[PDB]
Amino acid sequence: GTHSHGLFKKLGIPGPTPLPFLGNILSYHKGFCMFDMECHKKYGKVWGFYDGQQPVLAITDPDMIKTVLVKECYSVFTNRRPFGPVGFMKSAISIAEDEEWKRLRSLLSPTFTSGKLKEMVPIIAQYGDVLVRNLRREAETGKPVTLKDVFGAYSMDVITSTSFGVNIDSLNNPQDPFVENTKKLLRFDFLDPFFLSITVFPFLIPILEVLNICVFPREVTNFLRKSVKRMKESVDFLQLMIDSQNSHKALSDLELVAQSIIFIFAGYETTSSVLSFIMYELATHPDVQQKLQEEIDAVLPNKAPPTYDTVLQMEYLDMVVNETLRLFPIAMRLERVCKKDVEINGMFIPKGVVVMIPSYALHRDPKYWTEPEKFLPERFSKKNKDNIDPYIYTPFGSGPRNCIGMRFALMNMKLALIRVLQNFSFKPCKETQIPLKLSLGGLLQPEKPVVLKVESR
Amino acid sequence: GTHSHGLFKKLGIPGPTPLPFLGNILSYHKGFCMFDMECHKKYGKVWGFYDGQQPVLAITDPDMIKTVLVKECYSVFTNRRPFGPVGFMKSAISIAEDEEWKRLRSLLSPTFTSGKLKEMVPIIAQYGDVLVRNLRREAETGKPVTLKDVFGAYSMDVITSTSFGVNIDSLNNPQDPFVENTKKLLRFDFLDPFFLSITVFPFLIPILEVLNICVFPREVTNFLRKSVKRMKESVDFLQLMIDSQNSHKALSDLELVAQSIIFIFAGYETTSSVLSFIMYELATHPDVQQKLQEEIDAVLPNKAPPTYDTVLQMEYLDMVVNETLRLFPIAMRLERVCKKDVEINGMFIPKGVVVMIPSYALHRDPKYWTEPEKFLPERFSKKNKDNIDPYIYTPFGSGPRNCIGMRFALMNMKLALIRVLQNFSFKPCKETQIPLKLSLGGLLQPEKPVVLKVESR
Amino acid sequence: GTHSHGLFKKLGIPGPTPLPFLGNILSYHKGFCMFDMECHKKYGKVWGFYDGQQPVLAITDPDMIKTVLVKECYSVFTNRRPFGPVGFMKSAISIAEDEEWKRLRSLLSPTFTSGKLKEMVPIIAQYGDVLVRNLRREAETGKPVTLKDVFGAYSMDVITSTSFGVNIDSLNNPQDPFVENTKKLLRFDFLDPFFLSITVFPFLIPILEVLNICVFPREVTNFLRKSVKRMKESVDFLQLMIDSQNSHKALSDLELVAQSIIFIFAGYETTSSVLSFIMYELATHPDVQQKLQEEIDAVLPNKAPPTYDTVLQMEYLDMVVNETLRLFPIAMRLERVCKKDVEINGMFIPKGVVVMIPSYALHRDPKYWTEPEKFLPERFSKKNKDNIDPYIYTPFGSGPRNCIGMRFALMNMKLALIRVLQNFSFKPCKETQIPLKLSLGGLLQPEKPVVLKVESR
Amino acid sequence: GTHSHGLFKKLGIPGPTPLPFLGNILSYHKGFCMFDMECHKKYGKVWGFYDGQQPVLAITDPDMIKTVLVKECYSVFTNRRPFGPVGFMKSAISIAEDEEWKRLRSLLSPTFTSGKLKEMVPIIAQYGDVLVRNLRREAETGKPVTLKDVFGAYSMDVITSTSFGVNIDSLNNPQDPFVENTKKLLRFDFLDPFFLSITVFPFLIPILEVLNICVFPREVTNFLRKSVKRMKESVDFLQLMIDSQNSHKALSDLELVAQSIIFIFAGYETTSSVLSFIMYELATHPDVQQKLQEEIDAVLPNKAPPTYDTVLQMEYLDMVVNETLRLFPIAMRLERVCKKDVEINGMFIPKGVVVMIPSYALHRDPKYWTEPEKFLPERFSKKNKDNIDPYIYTPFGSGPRNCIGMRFALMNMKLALIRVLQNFSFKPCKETQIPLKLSLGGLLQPEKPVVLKVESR
Ligand code: HEM
Ligand code: HEM
Ligand code: HEM
Ligand code: HEM
Ligand SMILES: C/C(=C/COc1c2ccoc2cc2oc(=O)ccc12)CC[C@H](O)C(C)(C)O
Repeated sequence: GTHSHGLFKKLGIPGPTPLPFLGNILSYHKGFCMFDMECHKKYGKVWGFYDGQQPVLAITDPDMIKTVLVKECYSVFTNRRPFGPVGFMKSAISIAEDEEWKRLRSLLSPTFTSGKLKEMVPIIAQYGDVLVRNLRREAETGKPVTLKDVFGAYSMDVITSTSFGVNIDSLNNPQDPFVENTKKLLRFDFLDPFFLSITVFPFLIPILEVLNICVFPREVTNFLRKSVKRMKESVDFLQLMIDSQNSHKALSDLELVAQSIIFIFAGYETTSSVLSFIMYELATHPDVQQKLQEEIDAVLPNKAPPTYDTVLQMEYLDMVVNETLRLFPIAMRLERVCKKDVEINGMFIPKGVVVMIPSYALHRDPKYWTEPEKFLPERFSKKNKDNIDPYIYTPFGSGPRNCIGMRFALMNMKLALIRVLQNFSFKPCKETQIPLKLSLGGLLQPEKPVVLKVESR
Repeated sequence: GTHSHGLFKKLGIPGPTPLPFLGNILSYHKGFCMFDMECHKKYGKVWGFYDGQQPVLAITDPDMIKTVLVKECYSVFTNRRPFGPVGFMKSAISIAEDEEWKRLRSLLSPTFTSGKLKEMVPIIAQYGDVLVRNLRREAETGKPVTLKDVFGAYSMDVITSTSFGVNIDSLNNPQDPFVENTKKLLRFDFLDPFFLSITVFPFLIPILEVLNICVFPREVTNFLRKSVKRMKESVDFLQLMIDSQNSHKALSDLELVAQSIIFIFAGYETTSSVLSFIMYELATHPDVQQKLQEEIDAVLPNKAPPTYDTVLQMEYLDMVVNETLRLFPIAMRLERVCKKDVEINGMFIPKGVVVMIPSYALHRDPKYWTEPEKFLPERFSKKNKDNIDPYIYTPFGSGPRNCIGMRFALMNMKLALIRVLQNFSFKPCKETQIPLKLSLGGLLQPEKPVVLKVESR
Repeated sequence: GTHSHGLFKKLGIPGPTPLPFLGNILSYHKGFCMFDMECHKKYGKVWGFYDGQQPVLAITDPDMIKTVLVKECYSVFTNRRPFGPVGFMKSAISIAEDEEWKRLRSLLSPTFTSGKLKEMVPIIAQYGDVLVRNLRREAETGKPVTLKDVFGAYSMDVITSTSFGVNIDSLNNPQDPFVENTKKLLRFDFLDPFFLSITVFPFLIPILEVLNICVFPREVTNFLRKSVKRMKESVDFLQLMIDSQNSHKALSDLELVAQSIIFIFAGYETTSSVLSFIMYELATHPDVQQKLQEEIDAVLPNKAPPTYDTVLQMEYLDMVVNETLRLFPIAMRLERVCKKDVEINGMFIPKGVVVMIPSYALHRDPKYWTEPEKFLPERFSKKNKDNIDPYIYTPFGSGPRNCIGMRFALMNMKLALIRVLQNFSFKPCKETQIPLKLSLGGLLQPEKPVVLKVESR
Repeated sequence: GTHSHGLFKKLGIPGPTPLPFLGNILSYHKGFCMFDMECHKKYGKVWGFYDGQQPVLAITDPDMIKTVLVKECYSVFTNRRPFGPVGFMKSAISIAEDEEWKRLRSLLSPTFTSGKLKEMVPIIAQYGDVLVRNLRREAETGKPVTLKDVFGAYSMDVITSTSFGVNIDSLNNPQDPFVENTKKLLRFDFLDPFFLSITVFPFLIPILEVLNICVFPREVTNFLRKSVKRMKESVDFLQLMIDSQNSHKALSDLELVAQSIIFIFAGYETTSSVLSFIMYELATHPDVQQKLQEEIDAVLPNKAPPTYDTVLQMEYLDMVVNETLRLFPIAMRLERVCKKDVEINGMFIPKGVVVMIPSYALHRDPKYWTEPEKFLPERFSKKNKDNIDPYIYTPFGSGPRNCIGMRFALMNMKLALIRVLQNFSFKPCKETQIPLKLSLGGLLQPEKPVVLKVESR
């Protein structure tokens, strides 16, 4: 039961010692984030562990991180860890591999350009107003608001109308067929019962794929696949893709449905979780919240509606976002499969190892960050935005295979915050978890949901 | 690839010849019902086929059927075909085996007595009124009603309030947390992609059970399991069970949740489908519908509300129900695992064969029924209700392991029909499928749903 | 990954704490024997552990052992742990279950009677002479003999000629087709790579059975199955079985081949291993060897050939055999599946637990045996053969399902020893492992094989 | 159950229609060879079928064959069909993939050069004499010789002494530890029970690999792996490899054991089967046998021993060998996995299709061969050795990935024949199967083994 459990002692790379079959997964009982810090402390800058029989080589040196993520990306480190069972979602850009991915990353890049984004801002802006009106209704009546629902509803109101042209007040219309399905599109908990069973028996993935079982539910996907058929057959992501097949080989039909779904998956709980973390930090730091409220009113006098250009104007906002993402990189880790034998920056890495960059832990490394547990938006000021190594702070990853939706994600979250801070202020409650505790699960998210008092300005 | 594909040629039992691995499942392309008639025609009164490597021995002789279902039930033919993956639903009475089942069938029988049923009629009767008001709203406005929704909603309005004490206008409140889950509780299509893959690779069931995959969704069950915890901790099925553990070993906690779930599963789409089939036949036979409307008004003058006793009074109603069930035994087949070697009525049956009684086909046998394709409620008159062999007409099966919910099912459906016929009459539409065609799937149900015109009296 | 890992803490039974998926198997790294002593020491007289997800309840009280092995044998504890993949060897008496086993234990019992055995002694006796002549050839030339080969060859020379009528000097004819196959029939190492993988993924057994993979090699079995066809079609086990189908249902054809194979498996390495252990103890205790040589010459003056009756006459011989089996019960454990819920001697045992009696450890319990590490044949004298509890000393198990081949095994080993001690004396070598160390594997057998000097008398 | 069973109807490529799960394997009941001719007849020059869910695209045009085997070999068609479970034999040159294979094909090519072969001829020649003396012993006594044993023994006598330096008269020493193992190294019957079960459930391969089950037996490999350790640590293949790691990365240790094993596998039953087929054809064509006997005596007057150079001198010999290989290409098919999307000679081939060249059938195509059922060595005369398309006659395949052992195989077989024809003549028997019938199994080999009369000259 120990296939390749000698690999790291052989190469002389240090690490914790594995059990048979389980490898090191018993050590995930405190989450990846906590597991990654301990190993950074113990074994220094490079170590290895086993997810089952799967060797994983952690790296924390920025020259070496760059070679993985940037330089040898097309040659050696092109794909993320095999992830299954996936069905037709094998065509989604984030699961596809090698040349199929390159084709798709090309076919979809001109959809995430600044120009196309600047054209999407009016759509996104309209569900800001929906959010505020869904918030004043919460704030008028004395009652502690649970952010995850009001924000979770907002990330939906945008995902839909930006990648299908569908305009829903999902909070107020929780039953439009569309709203049920797409809310079943949550990020995957890789320490939940199933995915841990996949790591111990990845020989079961082919079995599951054959049994037509999918991690992307077999019923959600069936609804959207035809719903797009009704859309196609009659300034958003779906349209910009339909264009990119009125010309690599143009995006097929099913290939298009796959991207739209993977966009929801990659965008829904990511955005919602970060918006929450930001409001938690503004609430538990009233000075920061006021300084930002003041910067918002300056650029936008008279509760003016935010634009693409006035969003890019506001620097304290940028610093708050970026500092929140430093504390809470909701990906936790970046990973690439090493598909040859290589020697990068003087270390031999055998074929088939998963190379892993422990973001969460590097973002909270005392060796690159002073007082790294503190919400301190000033590390990202124009004065200090220079002593920050872009291969240590990677909330969206780096390289050709980084977050294709980064500018969208950051513009989306910034408009929300702008309109919400314009109108309301956020004070803690007694029930607000202080200090916040992170779920020991496989998702970077708060143990207990964030609830705060909302008052109107 | 042919383990035991010689068994039936060895014993001298005739049948169609199997492919390797698939056995005879390619022959299910016209549904079990159509497959069963052909084999009855061809090979006579006893034949054998293979579901994968699983031999199944069909029988159509009533002395022999009785031995299986009645006599040697506890000794030889106690359990239905192994059905998985099931998780904790292995404790449901209909999936449990041998002594566990006997314990449960005992612990739950005094819940389906006439006395307890007669006490449940007022509850059931109240969602009759909900049904009619949900129907007049359909009938006031000129528009063809699709029965499956108005009736499907009714079977829900009763399942809930009779096995949990929860009172929902599920049609008008399609969002009460309770209504979403319990509507995901549909009968299993055993010719759908998954269950056919189970028949070819039943060696995959243990794998699925270990991966914590369930045929009873892992999320529906999680909602109900605690929802009962809130119910327990503060004249219906749930209460009568809570009593039966204030005393075999009293029903455990989880064992109770299992029964309530299996009741929904066994009762929801069964009832809805039969109510539809009955309305289809009343609509396409206006003479029968009028004769029954007339019998209803007699017993219940002035749109009087039906009672337990006036339901049992109405004989034409009984004949319509029973004749509909003859045409549409929504189970199609009865099955028992042969758990020893035996010789019943002079035939050797080896251990491990699935013995199967082809209800649908026997109900439409020209050899026991004249003009067996015709809706003819008079075969069930007190004059002819005698020339009917109870081992040929088995819409609820026979023996210790027949439908524990039979009197409930028949009383439930009869109250619906009574109140609906009192107030409305049902005429076809142009879009009404005539003749009705049965879905070639694994469920006895109409290809196209039943839509009819509803007019008010 | 912890299905039923709470069962023993729930019932209040103590034990070591399990890892997920692995249960306690990491604790088998010192063999079952050493694992069983520690648990006897620690948790007292009853404890529980997990082979994967499989709970196993150890018991060491003789009233309770008797209920399991003797009283409730037909009712509750009929079968040994499911053992697979087995193919047609599911018909072997030792793997078959419930009524199939009862049928076979009946059909084969009159083959292991004293009368039939007494008729087999001349056959067995002839390969005594073959053994001695294969030994004098070893002893004439100065060279340390490795017992396992000379004895292993003898157990073969008897297995063949007693269950097929085939007369081979397997040592001198190591190529007769028959000799190759039947030497591939070794007892199963349940801590070897494969069987440990079965305990962690017993959901893989059905898969293996379907892939036609067998633990009883698919080629050895193919040779014997037809070799018996040539035998049948033209005073030993094969003949006595062919008779028992010239009359429960008479033994089928394949059922007969299965028993003959399972006899080889159960008899080959068992006998060889015990004969070795006995010679080791005679060699490292020269007083015992001389006292037995002297008893042999008395009963059999002049190197007389042993008979059935003079074998039963020799009591010191009996004591040496029985005391060797106390130190080395080559089964180590006895096991029965608990197939209902029960309460035996005031302990609840849930359905599906494997109940296990730790022979090796009880035989070396200081609480029933003084100086239990010492070879002391006198504990079995007619004076002390009474203070010995037959449910503590179970080298062949007890009850209806004990070793059907016991009298044969004991008569077989005794004739070997008699003829070998008549002619030779056995002195250690420098290379003789002293003290003997037991293999930490899954078989009770010496780490290093036994080599001793043989000199002629 | 029909993943990608539409691919060939979609692309417009014709073929037989598949069953679910089985694809077309029911059509293998007459062997690949017979299946391939029918499809060549029916669908013309390009067709498609399914091995399970695995699409296979047959091609029979020589420009297109060349692109697959020669041109786009490194780019598109580098590997043979995934074949498992393989364990460490994944390092054998013939199973390894992509760059690992290129490394190995380089590291091992200078071992199959003419120069190295010419140095191996004296070794090979010595077991010619062993063969003849093992043959005169057969021919002196009047008795029909079964070629497969005398020749099978010869191919062993050479495999050993050319790839390990071990000199065995395996016929006369059938027990040297070495001889038992290496005779268990037979070519794989891909229509036997197991491998057909692999084609239907290739999702079971990962399971088997994890269970440590190997198609290259787990015991044969264990013997050789250490036997080489004794060899290494103290003019043949093993030595030439030990050199090639006294310098791509030099051949590792285990990588060397793997090649030696794969050499036995690729060389043992191949050579034996072809030598038989040649003797069958010489015996059933006495004119050819005499004309070759006469050519042998010319070049080698006085039963002179054959040399490397006099072997290359004899042209009728070449024609007999080459014409036998035309009738019996013991590979039957060549295959390459299509690892991108491509268009070769104007046909689109999707990623993941197995491209297959049906050698056996092309060699017996009436469209490239007149009277293609006839043993006619003259088609290979220097006059006609030109009208023969090297992509139609491919008994060793073509391209960078053709038979690395071709010159060895052809020199080996030619020396055997030379020395055997020098001394003996071969006449049929009454028991000689005439006409020869090919086994309908998955190996190209005679149904009934070849037996002929051997007389001495
Ligand atoms: C706060 C919000 C978000 C965060 C923190 C985030 C973060 C990330 C990270 C860390 C990765 C892995 C990159 C790598 O491997 O280096 C990733 C990949 C990706 N994200 Fe985002 N993301 C967010 C929102 C979005 C949105 C709105 C989209 C909309 C299209 C999106 C689409 C994707 C895609 C398609 C990939 C995979 C791209 C590829 O594999 O080529 N994400 N994201
Ligand atoms: C028209 C409505 C229904 C029909 C036609 C129907 C029919 C059947 C049939 C044919 C069986 C198999 C019996 C056998 O194997 O002989 C069965 C079993 C069963 N039904 Fe019904 N049923 C209906 C409604 C219900 C309802 C309302 C319940 C509510 C509790 C219920 C609970 C069960 C249970 C628990 C079993 C299995 C009992 C056991 O295995 O011991 N069914 N039903
Ligand atoms: C020193 C030699 C032997 C020893 C120590 C030995 C010991 C054992 C033990 C401990 C068991 C388990 C009994 C139980 O579960 O209580 C057993 C079962 C069995 N043994 Fe022996 N045995 C020996 C030789 C033989 C021989 C020569 C045969 C020849 C037929 C044989 C045939 C069997 C069979 C068939 C069973 C299973 C019976 C059943 O399951 O009903 N054994 N043996
Ligand atoms: C009559 C005897 C033989 C015949 C007919 C034969 C035929 C073949 C064929 C058809 C192939 C597939 C080539 C392709 O895919 O194009 C092959 C591959 C191969 N053969 Fe032979 N062979 C014979 C003897 C040998 C011998 C003696 C060796 C000794 C080393 C050998 C080693 C190999 C190897 C290693 C491969 C795979 C090479 C690679 O995949 O790169 N074969 N053979
Ligand atoms: C190496 C990884 C990177 C995560 O890349 C994403 C992220 C990260 C946050 O949200 C995302 C949405 C995405 O959507 C997509 O389609 C594709 C990628 C994606 C896996 C992260 C695992 O959880 C853990 C903690 C076990 O390593």
